[PDB]
Amino acid sequence: PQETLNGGITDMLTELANFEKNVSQAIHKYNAYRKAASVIAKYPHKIKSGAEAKKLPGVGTKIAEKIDEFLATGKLRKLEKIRQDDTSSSINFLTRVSGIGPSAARKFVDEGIKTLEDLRKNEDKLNHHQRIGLKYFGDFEKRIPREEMLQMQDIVLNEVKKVDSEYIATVCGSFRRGAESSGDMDVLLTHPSFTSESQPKLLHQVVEQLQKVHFITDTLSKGETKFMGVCQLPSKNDEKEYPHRRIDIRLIPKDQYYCGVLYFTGSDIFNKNMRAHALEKGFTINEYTIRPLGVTGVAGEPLPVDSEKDIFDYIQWKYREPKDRSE
DNA sequence: CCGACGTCGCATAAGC
DNA sequence: GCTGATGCGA
DNA sequence: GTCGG
Ligand code: NA
Ligand code: NA
Repeated sequence: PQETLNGGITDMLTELANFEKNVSQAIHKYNAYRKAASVIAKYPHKIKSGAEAKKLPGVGTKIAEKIDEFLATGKLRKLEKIRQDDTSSSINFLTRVSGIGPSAARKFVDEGIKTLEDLRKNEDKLNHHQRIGLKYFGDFEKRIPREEMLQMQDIVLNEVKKVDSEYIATVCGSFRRGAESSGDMDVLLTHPSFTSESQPKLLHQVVEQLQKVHFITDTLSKGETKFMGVCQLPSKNDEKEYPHRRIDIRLIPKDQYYCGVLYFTGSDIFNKNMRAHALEKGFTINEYTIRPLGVTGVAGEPLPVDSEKDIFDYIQWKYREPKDRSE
């Protein structure tokens, strides 16, 4: 399917989704509209009516109604109205700043703070995260070409090995599935000395080395197991600077690493199907472990996992490359 | 009819 | 001061 | 908002 097939409907639903999350603060309506937009974006026909669309799982009576009015008039009275509402459109916009959620955006607009300009004049009202999000507003909304991701991966793997050659690092997400672009970099980290039944400095030393070679530029959050921050590729001589990128790094126990790598490689539709096929076979898979059920649903101890393939073996599936993990 | 809708690490607030 | 709740992102 | 027990 292509854009001009049902793009008007999906953009409409996505827009409605954002106002639910950011303004009405109804996260489940937000996910409902998104789910509806997703199943429509994949539907290989130009939708003629709300009734036709209601067949798809995720599209109910109200969205069917809203599709009918769009097809007949080319717009939605409610969407048009909230679009021009100065208060609501500002709350919705401010949430595009990383660190500014629905609650913060509401507070800012409550006291006349509506724009990036307003945010820039009111730095003392921003926490550390929001300042970084403000500083890199444009960059954070840019996607990352795979070639740059490869160059980013090169640096991460190199410095990680340089700190301790026994570290194991894996860049997951859509990148590992071979996507041509990425929204951010998701790095999963482990070490043989770190298990579940067992230094608290393993993550810090890696972050430290990446900051020191000036790859990591900023820190959003950082604990003993999870790092969230900003990075940037070195500028190729005289040429234009690279955009600042979002990078996450997590330290996972060795015995939970490949369950983690599997989960955060995705896709989410693939994960869903996989942990659906697994209950069938008497196993429960989460992001950490795989456990056996249990003649009455009582989960047993986590099974030993030493690779992604090990998980597939447990539930009698053949190993499927990250490339072929869209569903 | 009515509850589910993912879950959790980290920063920060909020109350004690 | 310490702790649980909340906000946020993923 | 949608699904389903
Ligand atoms: Na439906
Ligand atoms: Na935000």
